[PDB]
Amino acid sequence: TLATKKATLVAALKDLQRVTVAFSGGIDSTLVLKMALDVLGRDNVTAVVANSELFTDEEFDKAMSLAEELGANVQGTTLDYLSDDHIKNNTPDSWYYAKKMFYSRLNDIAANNGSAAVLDGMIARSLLQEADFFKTDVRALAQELGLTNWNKVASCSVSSRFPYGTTLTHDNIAQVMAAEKYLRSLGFPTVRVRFHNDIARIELPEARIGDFLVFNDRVNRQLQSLGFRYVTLDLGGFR
Amino acid sequence: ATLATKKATLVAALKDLQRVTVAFSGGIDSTLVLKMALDVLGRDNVTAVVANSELFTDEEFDKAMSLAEELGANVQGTTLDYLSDDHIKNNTPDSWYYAKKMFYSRLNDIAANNGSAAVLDGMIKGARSLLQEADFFKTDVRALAQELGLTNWNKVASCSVSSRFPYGTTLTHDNIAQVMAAEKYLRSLGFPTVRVRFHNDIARIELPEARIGDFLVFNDRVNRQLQSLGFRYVTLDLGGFRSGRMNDTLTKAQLATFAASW
Amino acid sequence: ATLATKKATLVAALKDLQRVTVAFSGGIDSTLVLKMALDVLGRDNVTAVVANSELFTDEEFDKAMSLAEELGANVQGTTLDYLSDDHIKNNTPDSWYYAKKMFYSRLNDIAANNGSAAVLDGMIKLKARSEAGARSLLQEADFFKTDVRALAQELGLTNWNKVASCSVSSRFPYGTTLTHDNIAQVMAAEKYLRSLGFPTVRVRFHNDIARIELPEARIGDFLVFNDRVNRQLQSLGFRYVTLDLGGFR
Amino acid sequence: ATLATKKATLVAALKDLQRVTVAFSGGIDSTLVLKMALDVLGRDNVTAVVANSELFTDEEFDKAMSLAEELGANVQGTTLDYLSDDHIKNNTPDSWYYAKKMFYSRLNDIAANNGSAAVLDGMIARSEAGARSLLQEADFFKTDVRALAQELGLTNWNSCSVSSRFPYGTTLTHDNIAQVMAAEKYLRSLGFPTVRVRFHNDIARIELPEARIGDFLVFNDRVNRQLQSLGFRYVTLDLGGFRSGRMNDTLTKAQLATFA
Amino acid sequence: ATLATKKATLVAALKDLQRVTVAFSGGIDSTLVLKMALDVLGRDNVTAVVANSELFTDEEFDKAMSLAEELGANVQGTTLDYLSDDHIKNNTPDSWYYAKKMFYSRLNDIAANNGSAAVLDGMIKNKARSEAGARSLLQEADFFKTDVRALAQELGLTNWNKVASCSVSSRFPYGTTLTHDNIAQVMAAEKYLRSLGFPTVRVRFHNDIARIELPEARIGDFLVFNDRVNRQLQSLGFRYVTLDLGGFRS
Amino acid sequence: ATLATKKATLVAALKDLQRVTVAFSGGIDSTLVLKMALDVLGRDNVTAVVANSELFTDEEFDKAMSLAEELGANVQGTTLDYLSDDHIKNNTPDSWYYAKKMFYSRLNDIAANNGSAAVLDGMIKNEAGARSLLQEADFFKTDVRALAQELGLTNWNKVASCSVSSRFPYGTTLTHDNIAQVMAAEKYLRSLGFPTVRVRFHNDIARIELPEARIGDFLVFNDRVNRQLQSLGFRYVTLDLGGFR
Ligand SMILES: [Ca+2]
Ligand SMILES: [Ca+2]
Repeated sequence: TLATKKATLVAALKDLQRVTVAFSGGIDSTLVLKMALDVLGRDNVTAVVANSELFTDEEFDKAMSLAEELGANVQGTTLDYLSDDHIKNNTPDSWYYAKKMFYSRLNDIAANNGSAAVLDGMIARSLLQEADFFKTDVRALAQELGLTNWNKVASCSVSSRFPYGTTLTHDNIAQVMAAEKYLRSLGFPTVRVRFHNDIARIELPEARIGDFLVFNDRVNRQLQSLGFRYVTLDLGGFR
Repeated sequence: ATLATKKATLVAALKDLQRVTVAFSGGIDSTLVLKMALDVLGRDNVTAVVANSELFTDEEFDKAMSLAEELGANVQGTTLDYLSDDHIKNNTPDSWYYAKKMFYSRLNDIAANNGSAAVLDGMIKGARSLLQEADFFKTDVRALAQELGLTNWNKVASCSVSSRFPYGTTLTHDNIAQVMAAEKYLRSLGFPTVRVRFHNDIARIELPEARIGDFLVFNDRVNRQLQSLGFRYVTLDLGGFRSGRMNDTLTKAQLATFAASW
Repeated sequence: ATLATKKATLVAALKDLQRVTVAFSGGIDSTLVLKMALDVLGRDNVTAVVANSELFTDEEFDKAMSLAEELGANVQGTTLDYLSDDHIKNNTPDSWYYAKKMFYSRLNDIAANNGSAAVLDGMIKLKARSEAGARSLLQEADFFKTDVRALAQELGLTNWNKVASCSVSSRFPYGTTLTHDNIAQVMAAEKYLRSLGFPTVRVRFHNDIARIELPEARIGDFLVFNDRVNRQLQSLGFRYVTLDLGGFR
Repeated sequence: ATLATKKATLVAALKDLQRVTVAFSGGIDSTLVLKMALDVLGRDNVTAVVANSELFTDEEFDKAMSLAEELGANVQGTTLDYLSDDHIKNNTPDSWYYAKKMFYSRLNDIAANNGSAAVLDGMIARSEAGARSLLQEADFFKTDVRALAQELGLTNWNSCSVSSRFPYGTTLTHDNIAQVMAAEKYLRSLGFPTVRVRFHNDIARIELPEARIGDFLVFNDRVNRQLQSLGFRYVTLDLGGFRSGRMNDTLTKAQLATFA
Repeated sequence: ATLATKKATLVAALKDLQRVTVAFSGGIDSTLVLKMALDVLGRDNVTAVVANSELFTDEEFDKAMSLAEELGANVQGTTLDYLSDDHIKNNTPDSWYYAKKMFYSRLNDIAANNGSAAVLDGMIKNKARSEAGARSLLQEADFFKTDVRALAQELGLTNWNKVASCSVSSRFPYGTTLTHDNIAQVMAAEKYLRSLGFPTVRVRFHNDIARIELPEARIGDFLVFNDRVNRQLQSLGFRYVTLDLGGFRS
Repeated sequence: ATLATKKATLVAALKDLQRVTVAFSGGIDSTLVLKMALDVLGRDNVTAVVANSELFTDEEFDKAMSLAEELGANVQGTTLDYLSDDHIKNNTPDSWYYAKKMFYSRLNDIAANNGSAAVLDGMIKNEAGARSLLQEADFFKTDVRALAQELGLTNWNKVASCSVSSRFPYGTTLTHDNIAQVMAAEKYLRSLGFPTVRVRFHNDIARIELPEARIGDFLVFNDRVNRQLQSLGFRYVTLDLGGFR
């Protein structure tokens, strides 16, 4: 039951005393941040949201305000992922070196915040994963605390828009990021603009491709103005 | 007249019964009864029962079993053999009744062996329907579902596989498996509300009309997939799921004399 | 032989017959025979015949009648009652043979009563044709479909019925009994669909289920018509109106 | 009776008139009477007249001229100012009548000044003007015109008044006529040959064959911006389509017919 | 500075007023004010007022009445005759002002007759209100949308009208005269389309033309309803039923 | 001026040439020149030539051969090796020049060895070793259709596919393999009902150009086209949002 699960989670959390919470802006890291605040108090919980070139400014700006709106002291930290050569040249193991850079910045922040642990929201300690929470359990408990505001747009690293071996630059990341922002504002929350130098290859859930037709010409000109020469739609669909 | 009066009537009605057995579908109506019963009478006096049968999906049973747990109820699986009744097995027009009689005769049997005063279901506006007695409508159950912080119900109604077969067709493990595999395939493409109606060698797919435009990109995959499941012709009902529910005033009434012609 | 040799052969055989009855479908082959008969024997010695029946559309009949008249032929409609032969009514694989025997026996009566020497059809390079003595002069002169296209260009023929009408029999499974009502039901449904902008269409009969076949490349266009087609075909007697996901054939 | 007799009536009627002026649309019926007039009387006794106006496209005018020139007739272009009749300018329901009267009045003036005995049109207001529709006097039907057009080797022939794009009572101007014409031309160039851009002052109501509306979606934004730069504030698409009512079932065809 | 200080200011403002009339929309802002007013002054000192009028739908009214009752307030409906003011009836660009002016004069009349010290609305930190002297305690306490969210969560408030209503006046061109019949015609048309699955929609009135605004991403989905929509809006009184190629908020 | 005078001009020019070799594509323009050549000079003074090459489809070639024989001409196939010129093989913006040179240099030699006075092609109004009689007579696309209808010509190739070279970027080297890959992809797309199509080659990406008014119809074929062009060797199969050209 959920009452049994939350007792386990608070009990496990009650041991830690001082915590630093890696705050995504999603609901699971939202559950940990506000339940940690509930048991240890505002002054013993630090919410950290990472700002970097590989994720959107919107996801960062929404999560920063979402942590205060939960009542936490919140700290922005900026990671320079592109300064790791594995990330900069988009090797297939590059997810490893990026997560190595991220967890050491938060562990380094936890050392100077006098914290006993770094906490994350996976379904570093994932206490939500330890209490056997499902997406259903996190939904009942987050409403149960009156929580209504999370970033339900799950974002991935922009690295996945680039082929292995391609060098990421500030300019081509921005170009890909601006194209996906425009596509999202037309009503397509799940979208990918895959980068192939002068070709943009747009991935959409197949069930949306019919709805998309009315935007064909506007998307063509918009992504061309962002620097692509050819703007195309993958017939295979999203992933 | 107020939501509070309807809820107070329900708490009062529940308190008198003391020990209850809850027929738990997993939909919004029976979750309200299950979470209300636990709150006013406590975990030791409420048994949630979820039916498992050949006429329903494993996902429906498993999704409902896990909600009796997350709401905190003591929950019991009970399996019904609907296919052993000839009315159901040969899908006569009265089979809904014999299905509900066999269902309700098992929960009472369960109510005897746990000492409950009544079996409760979630029917709205020895089986009691407290929401019906408290004058809850579909709007009231939604409001009270928020007042209790309830977020998890089965959002699309799950219905007996019997409704996919014409009256007189005998249900078999093979043709039920065929219908269920076809709907599961369709749902995995992004169509949570779907029906694959069985007409021997013809499959007649019902989709909400607002989704049919999106479906075109899947025509060929759905055709070949349902053909390998045993249908020879895979077709799309032009009337859609729930024909007439969205029409204009002249033609929803002409489709209803059509649907009533049979 | 050359096309000129083939045309002279065809001119001679007609010039020999002096008076003819032409079975006129409207396709290119029967259009060629009809205009060669007129060119060689003149309007007064040629009678064009178009068969009218329950198994073909009124529309195809009117198009053949009017194409025969605009070619300059005297044209005559004749109505055949195909459902009175049980081989056709019971929709067996040999029903086309009994239909064409019924057709050629009506044409011979028309040639007898107008004094023509032969019935002509448009077959190019079939058992009921011979048993009734009709002649296929394009086939005797060794015309192939390219010879027909070639001679039709040289005579300036540009307008024939391109889409070949097929009998409504193909909308019913083999053995299913054809009745006036189930034929009318399918034909009204296909006529309604064609009037919406879908010239090539099949409404397959499955008793209470209608299964619509459309070219896949047109199904996107069809969406705006779902509700009208559903209710229209229901008022024609179908209980369920469906669209084949496989498409045309 | 027979096509040969119908042609005899028409050849006899033409030989009686001796010299004629022919109203030439460019369509098949006026091409037939123009070509029979040439065969029975020759170029010096036949004047083909092609009407130019604000209510038809310049392209239709130029194509009609070339078909009359291609048939071998002496062709005269006369341009009419239809908007100078107030019935036409303000689009009353009888405006078709005053348009045909002004047309037949210029044709009679042309025929009077070139010595023709009659004005001929291709019909299958005239009788106030004295105009003779010889195909109609010979009882020609659409099949007889097509049978005879082939017998004489006619293969090349070609429209509604722009008045039909405007509501009754709406005043036609040079500018709003041009606006409707350019809008329909732009749409035809996107691949939609059958189209109407109905004028409702600041609203454009586009009629399309319903079977094309799915194909049209990829053009929504371009059509909106193109027709706005042509002077409309709102660019809209009629959900009934082109010719509202003709593709529905017997029940909703008698629902949309009652609604008019 | 912090939400706690912002909440303290609002508690203070309410304790000074002692008795209030709350203009209740059903939205998150007016739900916060209604719940803090009930918490600080008690049920008998708070009147929730829900306005019913021709320019908003019966559902928006019935939902707002019912949302105020589930919060635990005494709520009274008051009906306004907006078409009475000629600025509203002939839909001038100033018509928003005369309607909000007529609304605030009804609220003061209710507050005067129940002994309330102020009429409260739900205005936050980002015209005719201050003329009648209504108070916007959320704006005075420096609440932003994030602060309204934080306090709504901490108070267990989860049930509001997440999408707010606009006056049906926006379906009419400036200068067009609103009547009882063409307002109803617009509202039944929009209700019918929403019942097809198009929750965000506008039927703009152009005498005999209906101009439907839809989010462009839904127009592909809409095609299957064309004839049904066309005939239904014709039975509601429009002669031509059209779809704006520009989309929603054209 | 009129179509009658434009046709008389063409009749006289043909009578002056007396014997001609006609470059026959199978389209409407070269179909008009071919029948008018046959009509004025007869089968024995007219040689129809259909070029067969790697840059045009075998389908267009088979139709042309059989269409000219059906028009009543003696027809000759001649095979060109466009890829043997390095300008064409490496797809420079110049390759049209060397392709048009190789084509007319082959056709003049056919005319030399059968003693005809000119090579005729189908260029209209709106390569100097060739006579474009339709262009000299002031034929427009409208004149060609009017004159083609007047003579009962009905059967030509309605869609002029052009050189497959344009499916490759400037600088890309054409191979037998990548040409066959593009040709097979366009053949498949044409067989689904899209006679006007381009599969632009971008190595591992296929970029399909379709007339925009057809893209709605295409949705039902996405997955089949994706898998079929992948089996032909493309890794990503895409649709240009710009449409055809
Ligand atoms: Ca189409
Ligand atoms: Ca959709």
